[PDB]
Amino acid sequence: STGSATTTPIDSLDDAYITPVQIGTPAQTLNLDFDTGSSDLWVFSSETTASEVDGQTIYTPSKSTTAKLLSGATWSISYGDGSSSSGDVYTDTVSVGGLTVTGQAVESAKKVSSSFTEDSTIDGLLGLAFSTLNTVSPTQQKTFFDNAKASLDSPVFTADLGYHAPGTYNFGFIDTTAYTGSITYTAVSTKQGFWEWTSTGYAVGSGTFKSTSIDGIADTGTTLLYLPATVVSAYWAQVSGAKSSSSVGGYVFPCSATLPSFTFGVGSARIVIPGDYIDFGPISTGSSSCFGGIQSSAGIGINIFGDVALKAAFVVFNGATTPTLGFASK
Repeated sequence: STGSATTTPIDSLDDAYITPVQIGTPAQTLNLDFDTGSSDLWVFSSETTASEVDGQTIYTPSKSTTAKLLSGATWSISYGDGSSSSGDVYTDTVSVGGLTVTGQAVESAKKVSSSFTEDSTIDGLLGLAFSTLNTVSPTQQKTFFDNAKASLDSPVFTADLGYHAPGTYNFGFIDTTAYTGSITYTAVSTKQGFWEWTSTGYAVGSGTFKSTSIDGIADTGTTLLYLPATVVSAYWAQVSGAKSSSSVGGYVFPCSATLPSFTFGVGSARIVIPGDYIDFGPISTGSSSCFGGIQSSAGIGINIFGDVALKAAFVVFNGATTPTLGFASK
């Protein structure tokens, strides 16, 4: 089997991407944030504290003839941005772009933190990291990909995120029309539960490539590119007036600037992030100070190849017995 679904930016800045997902019988369609940096499929629901729902579409298990309470199971998760959610668990039929999993754990939120409430466009998350990170207790549950894998034509999914435009998540096949050149594959460590790999270096604009190992994660659920302070300083030093602002919480730059590109290495291959991808607009409405899309990972404890990086590439998440990651230009 295969599946193919379009993923759409939630706003004009590509702060996140939503993909429609069918849950239950008859189908209830929710727009979920596909997140290769976590492993829980959770939704706003009829059980979510009413004051914490503000415009989201909810899953109502009592209206699904295939929903079953997973008795005794609970879940609770906290994300790198400080947000969180928790609740109980149902199993139900879940379909993405024509690909159907029966008996998928659907984690129903009883509580969500303010940032989820305040974002009316995201109805929940669909985790695509390794199932060892799933938070369901006392019986850990499998991700949608893990459950689908054996049925797929090939044990892969691909992320093709757009810049200020829709893109595609495919399951079970590689669309050879969706990228240019060849796909370069690189080793993955699953020891922390993430799609963790090592970039071979970087360049700033038309500058020379610096060969240096940068361990990090491929994370579709993080907006920006978070790299070591040395790398980030070298980038922003090429933008007149750019500076790190403690008050704002990162590098800012004059909105009048034209930003240089940023290149990262995948083996002997190179992915180029155009400068415009690195512009996240005014820090506050009407400001002439703009927020940078490349930020320091210092004090995160891990480097994160988030959407800024991933949307410059066609990315293969290869869930074969030994997982790997593939990157192509597009």
